[PDB]
Amino acid sequence: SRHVVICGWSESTLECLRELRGSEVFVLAEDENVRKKVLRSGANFVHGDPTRVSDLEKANVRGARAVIVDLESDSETIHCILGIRKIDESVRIIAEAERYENIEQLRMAGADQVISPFVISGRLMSRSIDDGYEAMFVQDVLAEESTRRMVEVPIPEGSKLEGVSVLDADIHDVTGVIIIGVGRGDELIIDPPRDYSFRAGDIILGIGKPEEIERLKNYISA
Amino acid sequence: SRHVVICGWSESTLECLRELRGSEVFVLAEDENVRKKVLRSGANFVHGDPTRVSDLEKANVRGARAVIVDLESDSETIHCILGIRKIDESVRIIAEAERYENIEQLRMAGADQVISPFVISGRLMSRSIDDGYEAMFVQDVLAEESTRRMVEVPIPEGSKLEGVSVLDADIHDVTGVIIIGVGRGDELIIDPPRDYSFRAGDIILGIGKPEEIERLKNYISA
Amino acid sequence: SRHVVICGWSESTLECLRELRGSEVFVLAEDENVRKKVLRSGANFVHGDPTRVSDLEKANVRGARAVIVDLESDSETIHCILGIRKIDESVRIIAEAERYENIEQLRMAGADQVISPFVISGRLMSRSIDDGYEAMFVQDVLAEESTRRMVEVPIPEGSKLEGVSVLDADIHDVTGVIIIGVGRGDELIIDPPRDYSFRAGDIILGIGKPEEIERLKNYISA
Amino acid sequence: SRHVVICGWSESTLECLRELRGSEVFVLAEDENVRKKVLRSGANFVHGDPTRVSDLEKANVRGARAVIVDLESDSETIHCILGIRKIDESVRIIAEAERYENIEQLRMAGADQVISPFVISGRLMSRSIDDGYEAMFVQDVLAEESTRRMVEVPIPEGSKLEGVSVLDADIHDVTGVIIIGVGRGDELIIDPPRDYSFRAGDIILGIGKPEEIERLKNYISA
Amino acid sequence: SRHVVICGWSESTLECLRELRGSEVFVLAEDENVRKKVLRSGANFVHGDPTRVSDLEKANVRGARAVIVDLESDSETIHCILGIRKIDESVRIIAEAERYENIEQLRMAGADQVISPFVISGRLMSRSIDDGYEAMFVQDVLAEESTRRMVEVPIPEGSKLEGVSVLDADIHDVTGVIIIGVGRGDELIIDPPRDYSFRAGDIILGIGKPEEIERLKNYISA
Amino acid sequence: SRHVVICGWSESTLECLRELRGSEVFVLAEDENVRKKVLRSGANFVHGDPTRVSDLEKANVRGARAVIVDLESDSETIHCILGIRKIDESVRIIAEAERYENIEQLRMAGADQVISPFVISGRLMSRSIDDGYEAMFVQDVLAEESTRRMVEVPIPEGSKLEGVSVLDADIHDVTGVIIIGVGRGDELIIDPPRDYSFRAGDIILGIGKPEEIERLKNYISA
Amino acid sequence: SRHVVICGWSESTLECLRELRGSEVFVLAEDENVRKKVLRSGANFVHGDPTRVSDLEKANVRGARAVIVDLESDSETIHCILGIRKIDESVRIIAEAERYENIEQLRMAGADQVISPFVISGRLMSRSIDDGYEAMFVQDVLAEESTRRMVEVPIPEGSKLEGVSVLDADIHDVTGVIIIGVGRGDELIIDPPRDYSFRAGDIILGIGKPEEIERLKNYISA
Amino acid sequence: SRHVVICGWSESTLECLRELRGSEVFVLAEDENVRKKVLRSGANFVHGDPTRVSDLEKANVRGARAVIVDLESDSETIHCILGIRKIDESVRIIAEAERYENIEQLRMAGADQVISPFVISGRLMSRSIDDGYEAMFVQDVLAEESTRRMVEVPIPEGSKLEGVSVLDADIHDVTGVIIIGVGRGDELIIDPPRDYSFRAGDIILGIGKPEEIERLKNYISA
Ligand SMILES: [Ca+2]
Ligand SMILES: [Ca+2]
Ligand SMILES: [Ca+2]
Ligand SMILES: [Ca+2]
Ligand SMILES: [Ca+2]
Ligand SMILES: [Ca+2]
Ligand SMILES: [Ca+2]
Ligand SMILES: [Ca+2]
Ligand SMILES: [Ca+2]
Ligand SMILES: [Ca+2]
Ligand SMILES: [Ca+2]
Ligand SMILES: [Ca+2]
Ligand SMILES: [Ca+2]
Ligand SMILES: [Ca+2]
Ligand SMILES: [Ca+2]
Ligand SMILES: [Ca+2]
Ligand SMILES: [Ca+2]
Ligand SMILES: [Ca+2]
Ligand SMILES: [Ca+2]
Ligand SMILES: [Ca+2]
Ligand SMILES: [Ca+2]
Ligand SMILES: [Ca+2]
Ligand SMILES: [Ca+2]
Ligand SMILES: [Ca+2]
Repeated sequence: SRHVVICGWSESTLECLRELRGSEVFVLAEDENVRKKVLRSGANFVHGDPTRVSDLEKANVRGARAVIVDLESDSETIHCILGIRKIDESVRIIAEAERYENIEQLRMAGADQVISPFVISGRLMSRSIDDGYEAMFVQDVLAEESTRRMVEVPIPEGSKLEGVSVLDADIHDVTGVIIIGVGRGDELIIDPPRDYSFRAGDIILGIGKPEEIERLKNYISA
Repeated sequence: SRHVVICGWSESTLECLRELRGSEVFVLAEDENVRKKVLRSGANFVHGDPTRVSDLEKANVRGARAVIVDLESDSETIHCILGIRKIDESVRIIAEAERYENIEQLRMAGADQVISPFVISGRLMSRSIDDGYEAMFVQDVLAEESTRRMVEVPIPEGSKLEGVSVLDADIHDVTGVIIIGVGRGDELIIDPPRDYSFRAGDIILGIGKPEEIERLKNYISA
Repeated sequence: SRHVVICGWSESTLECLRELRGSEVFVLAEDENVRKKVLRSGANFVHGDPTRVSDLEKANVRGARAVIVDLESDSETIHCILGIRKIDESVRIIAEAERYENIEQLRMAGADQVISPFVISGRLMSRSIDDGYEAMFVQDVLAEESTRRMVEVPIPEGSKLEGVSVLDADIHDVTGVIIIGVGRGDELIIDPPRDYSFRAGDIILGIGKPEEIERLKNYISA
Repeated sequence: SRHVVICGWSESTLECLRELRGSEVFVLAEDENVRKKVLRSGANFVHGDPTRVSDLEKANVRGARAVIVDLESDSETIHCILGIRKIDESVRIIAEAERYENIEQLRMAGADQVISPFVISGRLMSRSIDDGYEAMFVQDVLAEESTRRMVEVPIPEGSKLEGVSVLDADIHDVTGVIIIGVGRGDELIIDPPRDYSFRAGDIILGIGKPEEIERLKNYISA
Repeated sequence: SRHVVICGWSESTLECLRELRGSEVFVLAEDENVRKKVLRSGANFVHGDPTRVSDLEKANVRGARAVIVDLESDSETIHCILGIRKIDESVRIIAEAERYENIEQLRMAGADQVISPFVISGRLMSRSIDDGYEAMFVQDVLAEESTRRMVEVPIPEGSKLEGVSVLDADIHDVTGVIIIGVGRGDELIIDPPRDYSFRAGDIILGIGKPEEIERLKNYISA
Repeated sequence: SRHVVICGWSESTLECLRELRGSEVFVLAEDENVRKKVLRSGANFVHGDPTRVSDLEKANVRGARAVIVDLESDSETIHCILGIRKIDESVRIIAEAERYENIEQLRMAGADQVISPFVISGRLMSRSIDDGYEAMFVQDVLAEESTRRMVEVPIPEGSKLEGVSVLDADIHDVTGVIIIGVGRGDELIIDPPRDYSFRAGDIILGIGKPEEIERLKNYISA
Repeated sequence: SRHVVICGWSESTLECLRELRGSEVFVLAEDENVRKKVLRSGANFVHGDPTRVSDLEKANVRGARAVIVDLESDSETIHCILGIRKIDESVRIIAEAERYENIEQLRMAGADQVISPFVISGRLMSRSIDDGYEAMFVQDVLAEESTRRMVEVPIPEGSKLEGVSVLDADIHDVTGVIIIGVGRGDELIIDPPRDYSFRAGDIILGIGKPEEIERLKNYISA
Repeated sequence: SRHVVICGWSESTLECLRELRGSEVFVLAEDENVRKKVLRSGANFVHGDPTRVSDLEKANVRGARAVIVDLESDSETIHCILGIRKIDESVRIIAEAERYENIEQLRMAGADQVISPFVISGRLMSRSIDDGYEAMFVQDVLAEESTRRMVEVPIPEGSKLEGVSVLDADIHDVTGVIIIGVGRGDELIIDPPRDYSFRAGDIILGIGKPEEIERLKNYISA
């Protein structure tokens, strides 16, 4: 597919570059001494300032399919998002929020999805006082080393499940995939009710072993 | 319950102190210029160095029920964890990893739950290039304002589900919650197979509306 | 009159606080080492982070008649303007642009007047290679010590100059005030054409000696 | 004509190098990582220390027609001005003042014109509290995009205007330009009184449309 | 035997590398400007970070017979000890403590022996106020130049000394060595009482002339 | 007794001030940020530069019974010893060597006892590769908490052991004190030969339990 | 006489303040921790910044008879010299040059005597490789404790040497001093030729015992 | 001749290296980034620590004809002088004193000549208050650009002046050289008395023009 631009170099973008092996990744950062670690991670390095529109352009923000923005502070992230939305109004921007108060300003500035690692970490630290099964669940289903994988299985056009409710479908009973939520557009319904009718173009968010994912994919086929 | 000691002050401890309303919190940090934001958040401030054992015994580590260690570096976090393990060996420690490679070191040092926010943030960044329902699910089920709540419902002794298999139970059709994992002790089995059988002391990790949570709590009772 | 809030401490805010003798000024800055030099100039100091919304609500942004934003970078200035515009949708914001590319973004964020000192400095530097009369003019008319003064005289409702053109009024021969512009709302017409007709509510931007300014104010009266 | 030397690199010199396109410009600065920016702005780069006389002689200060000094502080600017005056006592130096109190010392060191941007910025931010017509006037007549330009015409020898007063000449009623100042040598008389008689050699500072500029040039001919 | 790894470089490791001549020594340190000193002291140099598990595995920690950790602080030393214990749980670690209070935490992290030089230095400087015979004793029996050496002999299996008390054995009157301690495993009994019976496996710590050392070795034979 | 002067503040001087409870200690150091930690240990602080002779005369070097010199480098230690020896030619100086090459220069400059902690640390590091009984012995006998104590017992004038050899005296069987050396003046004979005869004025350096030390003091009395 | 102001504090100002006993000295420096050593040396301390004009007028630059400028860098020295020349244009400035190339800049800035100690020290170092009588002469004639004194004996009006040539005078055989130079105004003629003739106002620079100085003062009198 | 070793890099050694052009000069310093300026000054660079005896030796201190020692502080200079006197007891050491109190310790440590630039500068600054002819004299006769040169002219064996007094010689009357002093061994007599008898092996210290130096050299010949 098309290339991916990463604005800023930190630990979040380091793990994102670890899971994005194979694709074309350009890294735009100010430090000249991070070129060796960007190239050892298998990505191209572009020396520049990510808040400038000229240097933003140099990294080919127009032709990218997603831009990942993680700079030093929230103000620089909002400024870089405003620059990218000045250049291209249709590209996908994924941003990282350091404070909880700035998620609304990051969404109004033009980010297509805002991720808050300190809010997630604070909620997991507050929830792991009694016993930490939520943090174990999150950190184990995000890893590509366990047996159960959380995948998005799209509903094709003309499928066998067009218009059927969740109760009559029985996806967990046949396929063995735990259906934790179903998504439409930019919205997600976690634990969907029983009178929810499936529509064409939906995204099923599920957890299961890979042969269960194959049986689910063969079950919802055209 | 007892009180909670927090070593270090950051954004993660801000969100943890937000969701810790109703308890007694002692914050131990070296900066004196965080006393105003600690005392506004409903916590006591104890000035000292968290890596030092006398300043740890100032903050009542012994009578605590959990200690949260979020310091600046992983070296300081390991040093503070060993300082806590000097004083009380059986207290619960929830640590935070800055880098991914130090998770095994933080577990060998004595932490009971290691929460790495940047690995979670990078994995939610790279899984949102196409569509971001996974990041929305993760950030939605942890917030205590939405409709669906991720809870831990323990199976009591003398239950009607003791020895009953999960295929014989079929909890989602009767009660309406999604049994996404069953844990006992330190281990968590995500998406358990149908030949798993419950016992007394197992913890059920599930997602549902609070009416469904009350139906599940009344379903597993004697 | 109401008070003025100044975000950030720099040289521009120092000169602005010099020319603001008589008013009530609140200064919101992050450094505590500037408390003496803020208090020496006749302004009350408010310690806080100006890009944070709570520290903006500390300094009474709502009851202010103008907010002067001049922080260390353009990203922080855009973030502070967004934070003020979250609070008061109708307050007047005067901002300072560090780059020429950011003037339109500081205006889209919500500033009413964006003043770029580096662009004016570069354009007065390049216009001084032969003979610097432009820089001498600009730096002489703004100083409140010289003989000629650049003022704004509004046209009262019911003035004798209603409907009169700038050719038929002949302001320079009667009063002595050099008419370099006529303003209406957020628009200024420098060197207005002779067919431009005056209306009540207009602002006349002119240069003249103070006796000539008083003769102009007596001339355009009802 | 000859070349222009620029000692230092900042936003002021960047906008000055924007306005000085087509000419031959040498930029002398310490950082070698600005060479690509100096070349992309159309200027030759000379690596060295601006306060040192050897690197000043490397950058061809002797044959220059103007040197523009904009360094990090006022001590380095004064040191550079004294070095240039050691090399060439007759070249023109345009200096930039960081602080307001160092202007007379920069003039004593040898600068032919001192442009203080933060003083202008503070005075415009102070005058823009009520309504900002002064900042609009300055940033509109300096920007080479709008219709009215602030230009200078010299009075040639034996002109029709030699020895006539401004009340007898009546420049604005015939030509259409607004006479804001007329200056001789290194002085400037803003808003000259009616008894001021013109002499050959004076430079007329005016504002008008370009057709009025050509009419003014055709009127003041010999 | 095998090789010896040294993590860090200081005066302690320099004198240790002086005493460890003839063996095979790898030195792992961050500065690349110590390579000539490591090679001139007769040891191979490995460039890298001692707290990182990758650079620890680069320096052959697995096949080592002892690793000596002497880093800049106690946090880095504890981090390095935990990294080595992640690689090899059975190798011997000799650590150095900077501060006195971190000794038990360095022992908890995994060090087989902690040598605190500044505690010994402070106690010798405190004991040397009246007359300094203790510092003379320590710095004379450790220095391999004087006549009396502090050596260890092991008691072989089935010896003539197996099961006899020290009052019955009378080592100093026959052999001429001064028995200052006899230790088993990881303990040491300095000045053992008369009812202490020897057993096969104990190590006898003594001070004497080398002819007395050979007489002691010939006396305790099987 | 008189007072003790300590030049420089470090870890060695901190432990020396720990073991000096009861005496009058003056600490001469250059940093003012150590005043609390000097005063907390029971020592009066004197701010000054220890390598300067006037600040040495401030802290009453002449009336002191010992001066402990431990500065940041060996050059400053040699300079401080020269400055003290300018003032008092007969005071006792205890110095700390950072390098092995500088012990003879610190002794030629005028120190009475030079204690090198890094050489002892390196020699105990290299003697712990197999089994560390030497380091355990050295760090156990110097601590004033353990069971056995390394003491100095002087021979009074007119003692019963005058003229008696170390073989005929038989100190270990009568008293229990392990005789590891006999000192006379600035000389120590570790493991003295059996033909060595005692004289009045000798110092016996021994190890033993405190009851055995009192039995030795009763045995060698007149 | 009048008072002397000293800008900056270093070792040169220490020796200058030692030889300035009997006068009134005001020391102006930014550090507050030099007040004790300034007040011990018989001088007044004025806290302030020597490059600032208000802190210069605090230290009474106007009524002074000489100002000594020895700051940290040559940029700061030039800035302070121009600050002094703002206030009193005719006062005597004795400056100090850190580097050799800034001597012409320090003279152009307004200093009346520039003293470069490192050029003198390097020239006395390189002229002492064979034998060092030149360094001994330079360091001996400046010390006011030796036998021979370098003085300035002015020739009064109405003298017996007015118009008399130096060959006709032959001052060394009559009075005993060595006439090593005769200066008038700013110029100094070292080793004058025999056709030089004296005038009224010439200063004789000579070396001799104070008896010979009194004989020279009585020889040139009327 | 033989080579010259310079310990440390500063401005004094820079001017010393400027006047020592042609000879073999080795520069021993710790900074690795001064190699380019040492090589551009025409001298060989040796990377090392000048206070270490091993690195001192590497620079071939034994075969040198003079060592010039100018380090950061006086303690390092005394330490390097003690190291050089440990290596070679006959080489010539020229040292630089930063404080006046340490000249005696630098001479006792083994320096053959000690130069104090701050004492010279303080005495010249104190002597230049009235008018600065002493500083002009010193700084002009040390320079190799004026007409008068201060040279050392040795007295040969069997000369015409063996045994003659200063009065009968009349060196200034014949040769024109001002004889300011005569030196023997390590002593200098400035302004020698009239009954001083010349001896073979003396050094005459004189000022004059070069043809006067030639006439003096021909006058005192064998
Ligand atoms: Ca981040
Ligand atoms: Ca839980
Ligand atoms: Ca399943
Ligand atoms: Ca953190
Ligand atoms: Ca996805
Ligand atoms: Ca449900
Ligand atoms: Ca600004
Ligand atoms: Ca112009
Ligand atoms: Ca007028
Ligand atoms: Ca600038
Ligand atoms: Ca206005
Ligand atoms: Ca016009
Ligand atoms: Ca160490
Ligand atoms: Ca003792
Ligand atoms: Ca023996
Ligand atoms: Ca030390
Ligand atoms: Ca051993
Ligand atoms: Ca015993
Ligand atoms: Ca200086
Ligand atoms: Ca010489
Ligand atoms: Ca004489
Ligand atoms: Ca020096
Ligand atoms: Ca004088
Ligand atoms: Ca002559």
